[PDB]
Amino acid sequence: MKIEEGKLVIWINGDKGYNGLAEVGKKFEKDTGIKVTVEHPDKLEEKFPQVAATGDGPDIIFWAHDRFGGYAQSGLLAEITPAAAFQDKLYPFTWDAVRYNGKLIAYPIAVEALSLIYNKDLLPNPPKTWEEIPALDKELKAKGKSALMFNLQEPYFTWPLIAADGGYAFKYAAGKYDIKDVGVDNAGAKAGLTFLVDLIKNKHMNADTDYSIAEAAFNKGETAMTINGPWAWSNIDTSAVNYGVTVLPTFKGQPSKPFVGVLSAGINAASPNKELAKEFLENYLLTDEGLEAVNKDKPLGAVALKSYEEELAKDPRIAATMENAQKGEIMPNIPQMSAFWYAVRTAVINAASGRQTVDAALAAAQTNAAASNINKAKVASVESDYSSVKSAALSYYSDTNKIPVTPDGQTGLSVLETYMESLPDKADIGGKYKLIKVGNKLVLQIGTNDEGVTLTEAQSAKLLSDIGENKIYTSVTADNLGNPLTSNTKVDNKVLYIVLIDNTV
Ligand SMILES: OC[C@H]1O[C@H](O[C@H]2[C@H](O)[C@@H](O)[C@@H](O[C@H]3[C@H](O)[C@@H](O)[C@@H](O[C@H]4[C@H](O)[C@@H](O)[C@@H](O)O[C@@H]4CO)O[C@@H]3CO)O[C@@H]2CO)[C@H](O)[C@@H](O)[C@@H]1O
Repeated sequence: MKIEEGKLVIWINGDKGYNGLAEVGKKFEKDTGIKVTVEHPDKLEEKFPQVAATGDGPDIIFWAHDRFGGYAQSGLLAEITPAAAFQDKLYPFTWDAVRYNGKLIAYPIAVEALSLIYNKDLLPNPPKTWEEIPALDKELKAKGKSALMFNLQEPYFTWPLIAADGGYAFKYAAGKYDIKDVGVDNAGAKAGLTFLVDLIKNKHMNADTDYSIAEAAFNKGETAMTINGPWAWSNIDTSAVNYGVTVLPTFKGQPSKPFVGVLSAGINAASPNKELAKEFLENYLLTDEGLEAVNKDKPLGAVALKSYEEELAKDPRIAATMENAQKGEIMPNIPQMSAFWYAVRTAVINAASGRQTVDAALAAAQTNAAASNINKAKVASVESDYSSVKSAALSYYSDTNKIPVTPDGQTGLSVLETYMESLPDKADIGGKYKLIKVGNKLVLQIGTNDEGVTLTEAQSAKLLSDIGENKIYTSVTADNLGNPLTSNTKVDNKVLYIVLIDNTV
């Protein structure tokens, strides 16, 4: 005989101190008999909302606090309600990061802020300004080195520059974020992104530079500077680089403003062991010993627990972290933050690769950042249309034994006129409706080559949840369905296909 439900499963990102965390888990097991399994899946922050209640979902999820309001709004998180004496153990600033609509929705663990990390031998006096970096690169490259490499792919890393001269996410005033006032396309954001795009165009960094490339370059002494958070310090310690951690460079005289993240731990609403999860987080992790185990594996940054932060505060890398944090902004935790990040990610990549101007990239990002809720309405509409057409097609085929197809040389859904209350023309996600045969399937084509659908990451996820798998495709042959839509995929002005009838014998 054996038991089940005698284990806590924890998810935490791959760049954090998960082995240190597993040590805390071992102590918890020793006291309670409850096994603790730490995992670090890829894309855990995207995975969690689509498997939270399945039993493949974790009991505890770790991420920066910016992700948790969306989780909370979807009802995925247990409310956390620590006693007053426990709340007193942690900085009030950090509790603010995990408060959403008046309720605490996670435990705060540590304050993270990006810093400028520099090779003290190569560069004793790091630049105080972004503007002097092109020339510094020139000089260093005369010596077989580069000035600066950092992850250009994630907007977390480029945002400090974009925000420096005035860029912002959602307008904030008196405790509230205005989800229809977005600042990614103002003069400041433009100037910031233009500067980065020019750094690339003037050969001061490659547009494909990512995390592992930047890390490798700095830790092997090939570049004089990188931009990274506290988790990164471990690997540089083991390297031969003598490094400093310092203020980010200014842009147009203004400090760089990184988005400040609080590593946080949420408890799954569906967990059968919510109180044991609270015990683990409050009385095992959030102790000097618990945080030290994690911190010695990968540094946490400035921790939320006062007693242990007071020990860490003497470290100049921690003072630098707090300096950059105070010059930046705390991330909003609101549900719309995901939309913002996805929008800005695409804008920087498209601007950097020359696909769009800075203006068009940011113009589109501004719209996208503010579109999460309307995008839900657009998906709901297409689902309505699809349902109607599917029902009508099946009723038609039931009556006639014939498959309803849009005739040659025409378009639209006129063949189903008789079977529908109203004739759909174009989808709310864009694209004209058409009925086509693909092999022995009836397929609803939405859009044409020149004029297709547009879907965000979130819309595609929603579309798939509701319509199901093996229905939605981004390509067809003339005999088969091709590339299926995945919860991942972005779609940008492309044709979409949804199966209406699987088989005509
Ligand atoms: O399809 C594109 C990519 O989509 C997925 O990444 C998304 C995330 O799901 C979003 O949540 C968001 O990510 C933010 C993140 O929420 C925010 O905390 C911050 O992340 C920091 C983190 O705080 C820090 O501790 C450390 O881990 O580094 C992170 C940054 O690397 O900033 C992120 C934004 O850069 O937006 C991204 C899309 O950019 C998916 O994970 C990707 O694999 C996928 O390519």
